[PDB]
Order: sequence, then C-alpha cells, then structure tokens
Amino acid sequence: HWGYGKHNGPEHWHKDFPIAKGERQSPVDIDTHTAKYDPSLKPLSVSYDQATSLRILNNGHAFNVEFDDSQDKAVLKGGPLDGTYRLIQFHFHWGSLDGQGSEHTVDKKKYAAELHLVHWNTKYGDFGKAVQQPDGLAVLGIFLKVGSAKPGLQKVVDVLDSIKTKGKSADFTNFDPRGLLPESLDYWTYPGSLTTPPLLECVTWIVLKEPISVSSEQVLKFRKLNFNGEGEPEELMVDNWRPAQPLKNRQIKASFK
Ligand SMILES: NS(=O)(=O)c1ccc(O)c(NC(=O)NCc2ccncc2)c1
Ligand SMILES: [Zn+2]
Repeated sequence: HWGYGKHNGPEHWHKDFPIAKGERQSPVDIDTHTAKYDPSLKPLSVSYDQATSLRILNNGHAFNVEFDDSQDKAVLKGGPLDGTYRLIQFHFHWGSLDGQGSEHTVDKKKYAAELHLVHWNTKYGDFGKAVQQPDGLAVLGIFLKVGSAKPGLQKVVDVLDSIKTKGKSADFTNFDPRGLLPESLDYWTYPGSLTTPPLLECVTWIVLKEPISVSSEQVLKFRKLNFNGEGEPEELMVDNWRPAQPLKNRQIKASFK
C-alpha cells in the first residue's frame, strides 16, 4: 500500500489510483503573478463557534482531528462556494526539515507544513457521498511557517504522545479550530483533488494567503510521530506531502489584488 516512502510514495500512486495523472490534481504551485484577481469572489465565511471536536487519530499517513458533522456546527460558506460545507476533520502535512512540508507552494516556495480543514457540501448528505462529486468538498489550506508559537495549536501538539503510531486514537474534545486561523482570510482558489489516495477530483481548494507561524518545538513534535503501527519498525512520520502537480487547464483565482 501507498505511502510516502521510496517504493510507495507519490510517484507510485498512479498504479493503484490512475486519476493521479488526471486533469485537476492537487496540490499545485500557486504562481501569484499568473493568479487572476476576481472581484466577484465573496469573502470567506468561516463559522466555527459551535465546532465540536471528538477525537484525534493517527491514520498512518497523518493525524486527523475529527469533528461532529451531523449538524451545521462548523461550516464554511461564501468565497467561491455555493451552499454550505461542513467541517469533518483537519490534518496537516509536514516536512523532515523546516524548509519543506507544504503541499501547495507559493511561487515555488515551500512552507514547513500545511493545515487542511476539510469540509463537505451538505447537499450531498455525508462525506462519503460528497467525495464522489466534482463540488463535494471544500478544503481550506493554511500554510505554517516556523517562527513564534501558535498558542491555539498547543493542545494538538500535547496529545500527539497519545497517538504516536498508526491506528491510535484519543479523545479530543473542545478544541477550537479558530485558534489555527491567521488574521486575514484573503485566499486563492482553484478546482482540484484530494492530495492522498483515492485522489478524487472533488475539491474546491481555498488556500489562505497569510501563513500562521508555529514554533520550531511545535513542528518538531509532529516529526516524532510514526507512520508504522505499534510493534512494527519505527519510521518517523515526516515528509507526508505530495509534490505540486501540473496545473493543466486551470486558472487560480485570487480574492485580493
Ligand atoms: N489532503 S486533503 O486533499 O485535504 C484530503 C481531504 C480529505 C480526504 O478524505 C483525503 N484523503 C483521504 O482521506 N484518504 C484516505 C486516507 C488518507 C490518509 N490515511 C488513511 C486513509 C485527503
Ligand atoms: Zn491534506
């Protein structure tokens, strides 16, 4: 099975998931000079006040903080989106070094990590149906650079010792995802895909211009996770990012000029 190693990493995924070579694959490089400012883009509406986190899970590729998505508690609307998308989970991708780790790049620049807040279009009833649809998901992507700590991330960092290995989960209630958001909600947007298998072309990507800063110690704790299950040989969970894919005939739009 697929992963991020030398024999099963991103360049291998197309053998099991042929859509890996598709027409709207993610991530991509965001060339900020070819991005098109679109005055008709609405501001993003992020309504996380009622969010209910439930638990945190090491799935062998990243860790997911999962939310109750059985009601409109934490929703994303506006921006390029029609209708309401519900937060189901967030996770991150990160590097072995501070100089790499993000999936999207900005003018070929790589950030230390990238946060994905995953939301599904409520008109499809649940996440499983939504991923089968071209407008099924909206993923809000936020870059992390290494600098000052992000206090709102610390509760995530502190529980990672409880989920070191693949398949481990821990109760993780009352986490407020608003503490992971940068000041500005200026964004780029383009149609794309999940960045891990099954690589389905179901995502409206919304990538924030402004990164959040996290401390070196915070991202180091990410790197102490393991891809392997307990009692298997230890392989650090680092470099769990897919590289940029061809833009093909897509234009990236910007909400700001
Ligand atoms: N990166 S993303 O484009 O925001 C994204 C958003 C929502 C997703 O459902 C996926 N993809 C998966 O969930 N794949 C199954 C899986 C992945 C990792 N480990 C175990 C199982 C990727
Ligand atoms: Zn992701």
